[PDB]
Amino acid sequence: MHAVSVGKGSYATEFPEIDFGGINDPGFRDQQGEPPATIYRSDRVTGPMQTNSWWGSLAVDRFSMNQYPHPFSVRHRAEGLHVFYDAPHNMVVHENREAGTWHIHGAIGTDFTIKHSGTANFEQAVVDDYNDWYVRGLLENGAHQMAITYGVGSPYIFVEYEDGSAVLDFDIAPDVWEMNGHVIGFSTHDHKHYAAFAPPGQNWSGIGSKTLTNNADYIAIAKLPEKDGNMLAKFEQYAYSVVRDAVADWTYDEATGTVTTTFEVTTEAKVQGAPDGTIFALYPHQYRHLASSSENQLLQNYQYEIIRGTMIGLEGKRFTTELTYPGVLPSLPDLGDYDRERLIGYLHDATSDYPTGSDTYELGKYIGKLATLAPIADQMGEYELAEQFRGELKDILEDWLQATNASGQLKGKNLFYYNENWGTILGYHAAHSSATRINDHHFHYGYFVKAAAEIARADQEWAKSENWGGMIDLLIRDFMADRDDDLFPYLRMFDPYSGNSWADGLATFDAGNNQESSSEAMHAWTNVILWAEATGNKALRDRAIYLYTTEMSAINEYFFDVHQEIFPEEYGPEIVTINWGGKMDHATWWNSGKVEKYAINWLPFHGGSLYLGHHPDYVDRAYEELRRDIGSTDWNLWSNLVWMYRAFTNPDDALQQMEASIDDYGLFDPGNEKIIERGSTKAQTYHWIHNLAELGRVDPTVTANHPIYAVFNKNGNRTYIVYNFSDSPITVQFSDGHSIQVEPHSFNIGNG
Ligand SMILES: OC[C@H]1O[C@@H](O[C@@H]2[C@@H](O)[C@H](O[C@@H]3[C@@H](O)[C@H](O[C@@H]4[C@@H](O)[C@H](O[C@@H]5[C@@H](O)[C@H](O[C@@H]6[C@@H](O)[C@H](O[C@@H]7[C@@H](O)[C@H](O[C@@H]8[C@@H](O)[C@H](O[C@@H]9[C@@H](O)[C@H](O[C@@H]%10[C@@H](O)[C@H](O)O[C@H](CO)[C@H]%10O)O[C@H](CO)[C@H]9O)O[C@H](CO)[C@H]8O)O[C@H](CO)[C@H]7O)O[C@H](CO)[C@H]6O)O[C@H](CO)[C@H]5O)O[C@H](CO)[C@H]4O)O[C@H](CO)[C@H]3O)O[C@H](CO)[C@H]2O)[C@H](O)[C@@H](O)[C@@H]1O
Ligand SMILES: OC[C@H]1O[C@@H](O[C@@H]2[C@@H](O)[C@H](O[C@@H]3[C@@H](O)[C@@H](O)O[C@H](CO)[C@H]3O)O[C@H](CO)[C@H]2O)[C@H](O)[C@@H](O)[C@@H]1O
Ligand SMILES: OC[C@H]1O[C@@H](O[C@@H]2[C@@H](O)[C@H](O)O[C@H](CO)[C@H]2O)[C@H](O)[C@@H](O)[C@@H]1O
Repeated sequence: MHAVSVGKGSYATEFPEIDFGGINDPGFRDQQGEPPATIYRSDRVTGPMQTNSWWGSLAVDRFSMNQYPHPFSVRHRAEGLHVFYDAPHNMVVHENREAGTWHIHGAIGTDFTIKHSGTANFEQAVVDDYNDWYVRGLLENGAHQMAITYGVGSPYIFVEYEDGSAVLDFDIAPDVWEMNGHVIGFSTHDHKHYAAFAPPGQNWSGIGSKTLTNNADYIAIAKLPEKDGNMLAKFEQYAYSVVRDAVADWTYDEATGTVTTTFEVTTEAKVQGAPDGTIFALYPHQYRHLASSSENQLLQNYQYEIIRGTMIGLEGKRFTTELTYPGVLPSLPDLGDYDRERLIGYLHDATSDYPTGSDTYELGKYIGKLATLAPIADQMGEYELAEQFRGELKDILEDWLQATNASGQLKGKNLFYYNENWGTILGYHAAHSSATRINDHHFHYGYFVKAAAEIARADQEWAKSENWGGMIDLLIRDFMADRDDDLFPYLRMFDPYSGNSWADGLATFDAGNNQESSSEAMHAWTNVILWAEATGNKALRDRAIYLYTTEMSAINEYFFDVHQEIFPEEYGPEIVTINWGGKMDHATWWNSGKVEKYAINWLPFHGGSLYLGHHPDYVDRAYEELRRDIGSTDWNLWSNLVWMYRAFTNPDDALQQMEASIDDYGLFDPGNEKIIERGSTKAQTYHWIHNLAELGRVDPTVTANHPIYAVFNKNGNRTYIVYNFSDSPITVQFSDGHSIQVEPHSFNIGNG
């Protein structure tokens, strides 16, 4: 057998003979491959391999690339582990005016190297263990081993030796300003403050020289917030508690909308009586939302400066964050003051649209487009057109979700394949290194889930597990599996601690991992919420709610900097386009103009997009900066996306710009995205802007006791929107005291 049946569909278990469709282009052909054969992991790491992580380069490269376990940067090498900290003098903000790009970055330097007394010629560094956000890297050379435990949000690096002892090697002799024998407080020549800890009685030697040595088979390194002896004493308390387990456990309180996440470590004692706990370094998206019960654990003056702003210290076994899920919708309802016949015209115009490629991404954009059009067609009373759209979605999905052709043999394209080596579903044709690097599975498969959710909204039978739902559930498991999934690692895309998704499967860059389109991540989470609600899968829905809500908190900090605290004052733009572990760029992965470096973090527009309007002052600030740089409202590309975004705070302005230019060009044209972005339509644009004009501003201050809703506020007048996926009527309670009844399979208002 070369395929596994899942309901009416199947996935391939053997790499297919790819149908290249006569395309000779080497770039295209190279995309139709598999992720690396070699995984640098020990035999202690078994089953589906974790990917899309901040630490991924350890698994892919023989050693590693540069990594960002904030507050540190580290890299594995034959000689040992290089440790670095970007001080203010290491940080730069550069603009390339001609490219239209900006870059906030540090250096790839070495403050010191953690070394093993027995060898400076390790053969490889492997993943020996990992948990929700820490990794254990193992440098190996026969009997000589050095195990390094580190993580994002850990001011400790824990070092365990086999057949040797500790060495810290420096290019310029450090200033050892506190010598407690087994504990040392030290500074680099350029005044970066660190500490090293060994068991009592194991004293440091070589003070005043370039090489600090210790006979111990265990040391910890800490980054100190300050050259402060009291802080050193505090770090000493947790320096011998090596993190083994780390979990981010969450709950969703449906009644209140509260997503509660508890981050909990389990440590192993390296000396008698070492506490079960650590010192955490919290990111802004965490500490801005710290639970009251965690406040007492904060170490107030323990601050670290990093790319993502200020980290703060917190001591103990666990801490808790509290966030608010704002709801999502399957679409905007029919509440706009549009010319209905004009909208009908645009809906029929959209039948000329076609996918601009055969790969999962371009096909994804097309099916997202059709899924967006179908509820608008329904609302306008174009019921057969809506059915045509959903029929076309059915045809496409029923093709892609089957791995075998009529003869029973594997297809050459439009299929999914399970790579057993890593443990991931890959789609062919592939693009953006979705197969070769395990990239972007949330971005691509999110569109497939969108299509499935729209089908399920009208046809529950299709969506059943024994029919086509099984295969959709498989795609979702690939990118956001629960724990103990036999086929996939836990929550592939998501970093529970950094608070965001990472797009690159391999992370083999010296800036760590990256994410560009945070909105396509949010699109994926939205669609899983919708799909799971439609198919009555509460556990899956809640997981997607947790992801949507957490990612939102990271987006507002690191992509948007809504609070105006993170980006350097000298940084011109009002958005970071690509977030990396170690840097921030106003730039795109492809060659683009001015609009795209903003709008790649807005697209696509859908019923889960309302998170983009929670901060009206930000929306204004970002729009005004883009307008300033353009010099007018003559957008270089994707005009409709700018209008839709503008409509969050000024729909009159959005409407005026739309009226002037929407009809500039006629039917679908792949070569011309000046007015209409290729994943968008005139129909969507017109429907969105007019809806916003009537509804007013997004109102995030009101929650509901059901998950599929939105609240708008126009000069004090609230509009409450709920979609009911149930066969039964429901009552929804809003947090401001308002209450509504909703009929089965309908909006409460604006069904059309
Ligand atoms: O249905 C399917 C459909 O599919 C189609 O198939 C397609 C197919 O067409 C295509 O074919 C290819 C052709 O398209 C191609 O034609 C090109 C054309 O693309 C190009 O366009 C130019 C634009 O690309 C360009 O855009 C700019 C962006 O590129 C730029 O992106 C930047 C990133 O670069 C940057 O990345 C950095 C990263 O580099 C860095 O990496 C580190 C390494 O450098 C380092 O190396 C070390 C070294 O440092 C040391 O000194 O030495 C050692 C030596 O051993 C070395 O190892 O290693 C470290 C790790 O240790 C690395 O880290 O890492 C950092 C992070 O750490 C990373 O940042 O990242 C930034 C973001 O941060 C990103 O912005 O960005 C700018 C700004 O936005 C952008 O402008 O722009 C110019 C114009 O200005 C364009 O010209 O043009 C050329 C020339 O005209 C064309 O040739 O040709 C190739 C063949 O060569 C084809 O493959 O292929 C795709 C798949 O790829 C396929 O899907 C079919 O066609 C279709 O029919 C079908 O229907
Ligand atoms: O307008 C023609 C122009 O379009 C370009 O397509 C871009 C995509 O390259 C871009 O890909 C994004 C990725 O960089 C990453 O964020 O992940 C997903 C894909 O996995 C995408 O968000 O997406 C935008 C928006 O859909 C597209 O406009 C072509 O690359 C370029 O060659 C072409 O000239
Ligand atoms: O890293 C995730 C992103 O990767 C992008 O592709 C990269 C190529 O453009 C570049 O030439 O090479 C690197 C590997 O060295 C690729 O990762 C994708 O286009 C993005 O969609 C993706 O998010």
